[PDB]
Amino acid sequence: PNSGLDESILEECLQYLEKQLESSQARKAMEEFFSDSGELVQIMMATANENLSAKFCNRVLKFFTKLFQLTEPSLLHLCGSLAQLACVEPVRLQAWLTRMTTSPPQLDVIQENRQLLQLLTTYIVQVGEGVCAVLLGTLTPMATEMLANGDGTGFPELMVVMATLASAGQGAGHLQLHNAAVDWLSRCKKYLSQKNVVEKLNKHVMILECTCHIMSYLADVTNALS
Repeated sequence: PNSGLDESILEECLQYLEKQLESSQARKAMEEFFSDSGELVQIMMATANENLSAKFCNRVLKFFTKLFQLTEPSLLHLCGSLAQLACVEPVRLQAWLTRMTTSPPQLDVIQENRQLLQLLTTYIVQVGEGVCAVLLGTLTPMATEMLANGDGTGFPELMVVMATLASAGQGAGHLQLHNAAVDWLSRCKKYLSQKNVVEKLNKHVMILECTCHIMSYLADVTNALS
């Protein structure tokens, strides 16, 4: 934001480039340029800057949603171009994930951005399974840390992305994430077995809901196994 740039300028350029994505003749050269030197992952990386409002991230996520909706030869190449997400450094990916996963104190904009990110994760899952595996591995420790130290804000909506990511391919992701639940639910038990929590019942509710979600994921894995 210190480069003399107003958010409206970026909003305008994303609208223009989405509009030219709509047309076939323009999206042709769009794909040629992004396969030659461009990178759509840079636009997603730009949203990791905490100095910018959530509206820019909202527009960026809507841009991914729109291009993937238009996808469903240039579109297939664009879908395959996103496979470079694994090549990103762990720090940048972790920062980008924490930017959206963190519960805001723009709460509606944050919820819309989370829904758009879920839709984008669903659409991504020609990308391949390596990106999904890397994302699951990068998100599991963070979710565990958030459920342990924090009050579990956003945990009920966090499992939706993780289960869909584990659903990629033949289901290898459930081989790991479910194991995490094997601890996570127990941790929620450590949150609900206290006398104070029991007396209050007669963040504890959030812990119980997270435990219920983890158990539902485990049951979903078991049903597939049986």
